[PDB]
Amino acid sequence: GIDELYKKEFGIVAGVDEAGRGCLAGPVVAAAVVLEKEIEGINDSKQLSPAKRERLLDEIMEKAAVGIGIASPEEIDLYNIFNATKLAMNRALENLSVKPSFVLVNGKGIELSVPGTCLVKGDQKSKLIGAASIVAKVFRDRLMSEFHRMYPQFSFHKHKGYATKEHLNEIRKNGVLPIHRLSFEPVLELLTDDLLREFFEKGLISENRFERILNLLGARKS
DNA sequence: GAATCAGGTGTC
Ligand SMILES: [Mg+2]
Ligand SMILES: [Mg+2]
Repeated sequence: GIDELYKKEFGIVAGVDEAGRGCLAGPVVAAAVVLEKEIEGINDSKQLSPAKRERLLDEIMEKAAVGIGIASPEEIDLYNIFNATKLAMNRALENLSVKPSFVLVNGKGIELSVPGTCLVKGDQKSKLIGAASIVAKVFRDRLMSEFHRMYPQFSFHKHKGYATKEHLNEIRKNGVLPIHRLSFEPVLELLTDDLLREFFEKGLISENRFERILNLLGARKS
C-alpha cells in the first residue's frame, strides 16, 4: 500500500536498503529494487531465515529490476561508514537499468542522487525496501562466504565479519587483514604500526588509507 | 519468530 501511494504520486519508485553497516570486515552492500509483480512473503530481511531469504531472492531476481552497489573497506575507512553507505546506495541506483523517479530509502537522513524519502523501519513499511533488504543481505553473505575461501583461518561464512567472539579470537590469533575496517575501534586496538607499514609496503593498502589509519593509530588510547 | 545476551558507527 505504502509503495502504491508513492507509485501513483511519483511514478517509478525503487526501494533501497543496505547490509553490512556494523561489520568489522568487508564492504557495505546496498540494493535498489523496482518490482511490479507480487512476491508473497516479502518482509524485512531480519525476520526471515537464511533459507527463506534464499528462495525469496530467487523470485525477486525473476520478477524485479535490481541494482547492487558496494563500497569497499578502503572507502569506509576514508569516508566513514555513513558516507560509504550512501555511496553504495548511489552505486545500486546506477546499476539499476530501470531508472526510478523516486526512491524509498530504509532509515533516516539519507539523500541519494535521486529524490526520495527515508523511512524509519522502512524494511517493513514497504515491500520495495523489504525486497532490497533481502537482496543486499544475501548478496553480501555470499561475498563473505567467499572471503572464507580466501582467508581459511576466518569463519567469514558464519559471522559475516561481525564482531563476534570467534571473529575477535580469529583476529588476535591470525592478525588483522586489509579487508578489515581499520578505522573501526576493535580492529584499530589490535592493529600495530608494524603491521600497518607492512600492509603499505606489500601494496596491500593505498597510501591515502595508510596515512589516515597511521594517524588514527597515533591518536589511539587517548 | 522472540528474547536476551553480545558487539560495530553514523546523525543531530
Ligand atoms: Mg538491511
Ligand atoms: Mg530496521
